[PDB]
Amino acid sequence: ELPEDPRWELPRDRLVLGKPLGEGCFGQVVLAEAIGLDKDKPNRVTKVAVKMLKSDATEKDLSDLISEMEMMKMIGKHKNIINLLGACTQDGPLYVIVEYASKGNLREYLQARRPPGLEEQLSSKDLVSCAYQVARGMEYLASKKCIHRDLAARNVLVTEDNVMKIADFGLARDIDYYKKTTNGRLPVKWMAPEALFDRIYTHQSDVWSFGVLLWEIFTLGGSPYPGVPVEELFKLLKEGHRMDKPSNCTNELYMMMRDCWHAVPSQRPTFKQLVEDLDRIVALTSNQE
Ligand SMILES: CN1CCN(c2ccc3[nH]c(-c4c(N)c5c(F)cccc5[nH]c4=O)nc3c2)CC1
Repeated sequence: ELPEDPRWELPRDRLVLGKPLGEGCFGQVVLAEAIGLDKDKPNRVTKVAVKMLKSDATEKDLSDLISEMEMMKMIGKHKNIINLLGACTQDGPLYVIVEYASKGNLREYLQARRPPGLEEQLSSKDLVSCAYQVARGMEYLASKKCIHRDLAARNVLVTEDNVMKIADFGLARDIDYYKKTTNGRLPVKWMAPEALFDRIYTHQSDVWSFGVLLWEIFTLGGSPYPGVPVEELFKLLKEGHRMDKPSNCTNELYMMMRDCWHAVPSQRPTFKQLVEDLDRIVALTSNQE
């Protein structure tokens, strides 16, 4: 049984469910319509995302979704993170109501806006702006002592207004290195060597992951290290190997990626330094190409 928090509780008759946005088997996300979410108007509908459990859910799977909601309540609001909007915790299945990003993840979005081969296209100032927002989201998360542990283009969602929002920042701590994603990608490729070989996740290991994220932006949703299996990736990290400079990527932004991949975690930039640099770079980057 669950206790009511009146700050966040939404009556169940105010949530009209819809088409599913994602799956697991670890839970499921659906598209929904929340009636009068805001204090005024109680007659306006907001399109939302509803996190819920599957039929084959256990007490562990349930405590995991509670902790996530609980984490989001503590962390607070930012324009560049997926915010918490409400919850249905009484007399039925637990529904954690979060922000809905109509354009999907940042990898899918970037891939769908690639140049023709072989209706909407992003300029140089556009790509750098995506990097700025994600570093803004991550810096707030860092200010609130949150360590993402899986910062990647896949876990950055995009709104109808082209705002970048960090997602799955509140997920349960609980990893199989040989496991691949839905898109058949190995998540170990976003991991800092200290986190991968010593299990030491810090704000510095998330900075490493931001470096893999930039490479994903300026390659327009490119796959890091294609064809490279798990065991061959460890050898690449031990030799001091680094990814190649994307084409249509400045010397300044590649120097940034490489700094993010500094072998020594203490020597890497902070998100507070990355927000500042990208703030300046956007202002100097051309919107004409
Ligand atoms: C063919 N395909 C159909 C579904 N397409 C799609 C489009 C937008 C989408 N937004 C989210 C979504 C979440 N999955 C989500 C989450 F998992 C945790 C927290 C917040 C979230 N907010 C969302 O808005 N899913 C989407 C799927 C992609 C293309």
